[PDB]
Amino acid sequence: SKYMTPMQQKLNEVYEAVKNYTDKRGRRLSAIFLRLPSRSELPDYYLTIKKPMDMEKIRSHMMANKYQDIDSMVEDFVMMFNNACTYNEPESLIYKDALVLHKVLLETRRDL
Ligand SMILES: Cc1n[nH]c2oc(=O)c3ccccc3c12
Repeated sequence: SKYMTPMQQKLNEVYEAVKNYTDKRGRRLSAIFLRLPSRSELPDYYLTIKKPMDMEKIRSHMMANKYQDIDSMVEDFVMMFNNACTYNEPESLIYKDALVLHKVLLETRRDL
């Protein structure tokens, strides 16, 4: 087992910022984003969304050293939040959490 490369460390910092973000009430907005439900459980997502994405897929790719740069991981998160905001309506909580975590993601990015 190798120690994470310098790029994996920067990737991990972006990942953790999104994962660990809590609002003023202590709610961890990433909770619902960690693992997509199954096709059986959320069939309409799978009919609507061309490229499924969850944080577990991203974490696994990160830990495999498969991201070539920071922006490739950012793209996957952006895809995830866009999927969420396409499938769900602006009035839903998951939509608004996505917008908040999308902001958190870009802020973390700007600061690298
Ligand atoms: C539930 C649910 N409902 N709608 C969703 O959109 C998503 O993009 C997503 C991503 C990771 C985990 C769950 C979801 C999701």
